[PDB]
Amino acid sequence: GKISEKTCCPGKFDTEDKDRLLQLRQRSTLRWTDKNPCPDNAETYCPFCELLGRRFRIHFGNL
RNA sequence: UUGAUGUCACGGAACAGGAACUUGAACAACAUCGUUAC
Repeated sequence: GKISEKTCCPGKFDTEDKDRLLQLRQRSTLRWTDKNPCPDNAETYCPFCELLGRRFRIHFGNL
């Protein structure tokens, strides 16, 4: 859990509503550095949460 | 022609059963072709 010099938070993989989300995970997410992804209204984030997306941060277009 | 905080589809052998088989001495003798004459 060390990209270049910063640590990485375990990320959040649990929403509240389930009307969207055509499918859910059944995979047993890989674990490292037991901590908490606490801040929901933050100002800085762990690089994994900058890859997740918490208008768009990183946008993937169609191929 | 997708929408985002959540995709084990490399998560799944086009697989499993059905005799190209059955019947047959490489052997042998009587003709062929039509009209002539009162």
